[PDB]
Amino acid sequence: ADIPANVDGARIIAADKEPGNWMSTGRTYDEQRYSPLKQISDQNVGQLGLAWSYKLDLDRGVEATPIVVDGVMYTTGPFSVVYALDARDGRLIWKYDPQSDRHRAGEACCDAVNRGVAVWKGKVYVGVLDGRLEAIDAKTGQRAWSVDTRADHKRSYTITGAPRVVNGKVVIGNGGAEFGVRGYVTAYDAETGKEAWRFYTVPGDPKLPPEGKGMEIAAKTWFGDAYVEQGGGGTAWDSFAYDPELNLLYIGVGNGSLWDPKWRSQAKGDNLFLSSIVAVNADTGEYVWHYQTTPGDAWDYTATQHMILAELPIDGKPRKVLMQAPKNGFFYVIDRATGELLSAKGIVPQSWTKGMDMKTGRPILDEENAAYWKNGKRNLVTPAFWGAHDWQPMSYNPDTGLVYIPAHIMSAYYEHIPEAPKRNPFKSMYQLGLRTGMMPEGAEGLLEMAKSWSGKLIAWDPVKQQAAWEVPYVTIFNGGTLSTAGNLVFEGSADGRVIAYAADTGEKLWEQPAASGVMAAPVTYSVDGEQYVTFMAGWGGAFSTFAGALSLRAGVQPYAQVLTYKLGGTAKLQEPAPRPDTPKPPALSNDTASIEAGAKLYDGYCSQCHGIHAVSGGVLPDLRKLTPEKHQMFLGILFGGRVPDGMPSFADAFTPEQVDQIHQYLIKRAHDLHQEGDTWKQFS
Ligand code: HEC
Ligand SMILES: O=C(O)c1cc(C(=O)O)c2c(n1)C(=O)C(=O)c1cc(C(=O)O)[nH]c1-2
Ligand SMILES: [Ca+2]
Repeated sequence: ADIPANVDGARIIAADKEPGNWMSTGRTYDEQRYSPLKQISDQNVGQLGLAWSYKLDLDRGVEATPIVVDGVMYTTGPFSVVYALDARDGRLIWKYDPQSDRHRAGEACCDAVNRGVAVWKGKVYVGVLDGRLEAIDAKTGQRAWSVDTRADHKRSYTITGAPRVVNGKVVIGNGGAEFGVRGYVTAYDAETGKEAWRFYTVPGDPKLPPEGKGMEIAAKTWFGDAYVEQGGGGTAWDSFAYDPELNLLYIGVGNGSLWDPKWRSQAKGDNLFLSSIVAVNADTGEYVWHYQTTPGDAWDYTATQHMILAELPIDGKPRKVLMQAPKNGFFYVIDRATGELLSAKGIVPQSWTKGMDMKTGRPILDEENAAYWKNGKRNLVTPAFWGAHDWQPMSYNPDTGLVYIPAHIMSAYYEHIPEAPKRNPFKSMYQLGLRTGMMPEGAEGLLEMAKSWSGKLIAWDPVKQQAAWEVPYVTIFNGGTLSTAGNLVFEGSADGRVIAYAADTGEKLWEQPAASGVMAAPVTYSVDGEQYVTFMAGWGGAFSTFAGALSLRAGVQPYAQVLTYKLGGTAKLQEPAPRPDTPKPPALSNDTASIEAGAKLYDGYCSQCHGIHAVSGGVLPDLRKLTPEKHQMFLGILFGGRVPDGMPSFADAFTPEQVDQIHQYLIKRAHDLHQEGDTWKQFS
């Protein structure tokens, strides 16, 4: 047998000769996520059945796109643990736990997720939460090399996305724009992990001369130097695409840090390359072209979203394009060689813009509704921080010419803080520089707000700039898609199931429960001529952690496991045990001032993980259902006693009295829970 995971440039480029394999996160460099396999089709997909499953170690967000090469599957679970499984029956071959430094677990904004690995010449590459990029021997399961990609240990840098390997170089970015960091993309040698090059996405100290054409161009679009301490943002924490013929690596750049443009860049400048699509030479990393989807990004509008390279008929002529549906709500068709904007259309309502100006390729700002930094109001904006589309991958099907997008219809308030926020030294707290996500505390209000949020699979036609068909979901954060030559599109839903639709009409043809929400993109491969289809299930991520209450509309519990199906499968689906009863809360406090003080601390230090207003999404602990014993050791826990479980220490940020204030607030919220509880039952 050949070396396991023996993938190289030519093998990926020639992926169609091996449709039974999935050797790059998006199967191919164009990341179309379209499988030529058709044993399973719109004619028999109804016979599909679970073949095997594997239980992952932690029940938190599962966002991994499995990689399959010659009988072996390489996937991941929470905290970047890498698994190698026999693709035929799910037998565990080896398990590599990089042991992501839990002391830095709170540096992750959106749950301890990982979107998968990459392979190359017998090695598996994984981006570890704590910021390390590591190579793993495909055969032994032992570490080959490891490098700390963090350019500054004082900044909250993390890695959640899947790396891509180009010309023997492992490409990876990082996350952290919610805490305040300067974004960048690094390329390391696949063999030694020796840094090949590094492309920063936003300028640094404006005093120093710009380094590289990219920065000479970007530096002009920023004013003042307050963004240097803030970080600037522009992290490339997710998607990447690559065109061999043009030798261009396509980088998806994220949002600005801080979010507020007035505090970040004197409310002036486009702030390149924030919320932009950037192309650079795969071998040198030098700038070639770019397209900014959201100039002066002020609403957390990243452009790290999935980019698909394809060829389409535009104006009667074949055009090699790049397609993307970033957070701002536009679907872009761009010439992947020159950066020319070929077309742009909203796939969802957008309150921030009055539409695109095709003469310049720049969107017109709707100040009255979105310029919260200039107007005086708290604007309800849509899309909001989770966009019209987030990380969940989309896919392209050449037999229909449609792009299947897991879209969102959500909104939130964006309010400007009058005084210039001052950077905080604590590394585990959001630092957005503005007020957002405000919502009712009462259950009635939350439910009402949740009804304004919804999701939907959009089968978009990039040429017509129109939706061919659409399928609605009760909430957001539904799974990524997968297209196949069998007139099928697969997708997992937030509400708990795995589905198969007819690619051309959207008719639901197959469906099974998944035991938990399915956010990861589905994958398909073959072994001994038999086609398999696998989903990575596990509710979690940013949605169900931060907006705990709203996400309850999904009615699913966390339960991370690999689920793979095949024609005839009869294996049984394992399900999570019932949620335990909630112990009764301790006596409520008469110190409202203390309660109030605690509420403000909680909002700034605990919401991203335990839920806004203490209402958890059920993935991470709900602080209103603490047992009497946990209440007894509340100080010890807050001060590091639970670090091994990802519960950061707050010993460096709070005084004991402050900890007690939060405690009193949580106990008060626990009593509110009691008053309600039925109102909560009607979320699902
Ligand atoms: C994400 C980085 C977190 C932030 C921010 C806060 N907490 Fe947390 N907390 C987190 C995890 C992953 C866990 C436990 C996971 C497991 O399975 O063990 C916890 C746990 C707690 C607990 C104990 C709950 C229980 O055992 O029932 C408490 C009391 C707690 N956390 C409090 C707390 C407070 C007050 C926070 C804001 C200052 C806070 N947490 C933030 C993850 C994260
Ligand atoms: O600003 C950043 O650096 C950054 C990083 C990440 C991450 O690494 O997961 C997310 C986001 N932003 C983000 O804006 C977002 O909506 C998001 C959702 C998720 C998820 O896993 O569901 N991650 C992230
Ligand atoms: Ca962000």
